[PDB]
Amino acid sequence: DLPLDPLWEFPRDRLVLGKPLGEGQVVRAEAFGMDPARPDQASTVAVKMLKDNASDKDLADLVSEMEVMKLIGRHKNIINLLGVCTQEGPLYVIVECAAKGNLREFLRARRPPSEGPLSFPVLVSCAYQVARGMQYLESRKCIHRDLAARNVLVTEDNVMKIADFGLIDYYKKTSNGRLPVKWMAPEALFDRVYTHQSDVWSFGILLWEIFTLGGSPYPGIPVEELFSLLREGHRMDRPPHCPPELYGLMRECWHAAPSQRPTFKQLVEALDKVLLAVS
Ligand SMILES: */C=C\C(=O)N[C@H]1COC[C@H]1Nc1ncc2cc(-c3c(Cl)c(OC)cc(OC)c3Cl)c(=O)n(C)c2n1
Repeated sequence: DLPLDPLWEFPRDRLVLGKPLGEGQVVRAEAFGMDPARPDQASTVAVKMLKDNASDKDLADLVSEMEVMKLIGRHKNIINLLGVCTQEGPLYVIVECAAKGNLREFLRARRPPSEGPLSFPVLVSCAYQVARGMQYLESRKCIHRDLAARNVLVTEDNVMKIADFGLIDYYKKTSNGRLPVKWMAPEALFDRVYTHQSDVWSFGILLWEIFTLGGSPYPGIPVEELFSLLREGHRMDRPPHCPPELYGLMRECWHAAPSQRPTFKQLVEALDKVLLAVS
């Protein structure tokens, strides 16, 4: 069915499929000897596969996702491709499994009922890692198109990993009540133009999500009211307990002209300066 890539082929009999993670469909699995330095050791991985009644187009999209991940290469702040099963059975695409779920849920669960465990330098470090991940993806000509705290995964060691960059319906409200239009740069929403600078805008919204501990952007504003506010050049206010250093960066990400927004490289440098100063 598919060509053999000996660089990425992982033996399917060395995978123990487990619990479903989402719906292609994703399952948790145990892989033996995924690390060449540890030949028989188990690791927990995430495996993407086709549904039972998948079409030839669904196969194409999954193969395409796999190929893009191969080309992008490896980085500590992205969900990495670990292996593939293409021979003598169904197509499996094996990636890193982050134990602590998406960043939005990670932040919300740590809201204090009092001081929370996520102090200011931890929140800056979180933002810094996301910017480092985006800087890597940009250097690999990857435009995310939906960067948000829900699309960042958190490992057992609290390492931030950009998810779902290997590719949506912006107007459909998700089961968790997310409206993706709220992360769209104006040139993407109004003019269908997606660039690395439109991801910079989305990064600004993600910065706002971090400093509100997973708040929902433009709080209590319906989508129809959002369009008019964006046309007037309205921007979210400085949220509670957010210092001007961080709100200033959010405002820079939200400059109307994409050429006036900082680059992912400048955001990495700016967040590193904040972290060195406070810590
Ligand atoms: C690690 C065990 C575990 O149960 N973790 C869960 C806690 O939150 C949800 C889940 N963690 C998790 N970690 C990584 C995921 C990766 C993907 C994913 C896949 Cl399968 C592919 O396949 C090509 C591509 C991706 O991005 C390019 C991603 Cl992000 C995933 O779909 N899920 C659900 C993951 N879940």
